[PDB]
Amino acid sequence: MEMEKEFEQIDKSGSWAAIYQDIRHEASDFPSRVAKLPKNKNRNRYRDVSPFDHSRIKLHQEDNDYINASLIKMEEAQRSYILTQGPLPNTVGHFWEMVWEQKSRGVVMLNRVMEKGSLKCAQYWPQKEEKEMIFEDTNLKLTLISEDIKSYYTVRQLELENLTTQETREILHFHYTTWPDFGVPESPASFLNFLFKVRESGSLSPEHGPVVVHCSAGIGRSGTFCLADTCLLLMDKRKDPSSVDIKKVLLEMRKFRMGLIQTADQLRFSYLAVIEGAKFIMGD
Ligand SMILES: c1csc(-c2ncc[nH]2)c1
Repeated sequence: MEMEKEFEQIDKSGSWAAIYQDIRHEASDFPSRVAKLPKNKNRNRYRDVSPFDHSRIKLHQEDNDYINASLIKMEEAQRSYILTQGPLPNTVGHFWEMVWEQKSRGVVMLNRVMEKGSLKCAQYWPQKEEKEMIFEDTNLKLTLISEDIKSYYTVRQLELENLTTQETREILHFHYTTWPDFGVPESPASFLNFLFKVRESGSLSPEHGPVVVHCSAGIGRSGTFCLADTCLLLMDKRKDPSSVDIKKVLLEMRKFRMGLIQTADQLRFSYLAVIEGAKFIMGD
């Protein structure tokens, strides 16, 4: 079925939970043996969220190459994404090592450091220009260059230096600051505006490594971001845009990381975002 009328048909029939459970039942199951080794227990935030072995990102290190991060490679859309958990106190150096080694331009952060009165990820970037961060375990230096605070999101320019080689690179940090502590946003308009700002920066383009996107676990909000981006790109590429099937795209993405889209409310929000976004693209 088309999307917008399938949407109304699920609303009127109140069957979002059943649609979402079908997706959960059909989703791929692949091994995640490296994630479960005892030496990696303090590298995982949640015991039930792990990268599959076949798609995990490997650190270029001979001691321990593990990070909780996955490469989502979308063949028809010609887009790739790295989805990862919010960094832990003992993985901030690994996080920036990955950014460096994978040649990423942008980092997309969809959570606040504290939500619901608990810490959801480490403070992994510097908050003042004159107070830079040094990660001694991976030999990197990170400096805040500029910060632009808007009503729904903040953009930061960061400099990452590999202290071994003295090479430097500019990284863009796109921080969506207004996702509510409970539920999903009432309108997708600010989330779509944010997605378009990431696109306009070059951070999603083929001349760079894959964008790094995270929330707390790296499957829920993060899944919503890449699902909406990929669906909109396919609708631009194909002769028949109504042939884009959001459930099939989601199942394709779940071949690369488990658990993408965590609730039926997040599924409904993803439909809403793609529907509204397809009108603004045109050509409107
Ligand atoms: C959650 C999982 S591991 C962890 C941690 N590591 C160090 C401090 N807190 C928090």
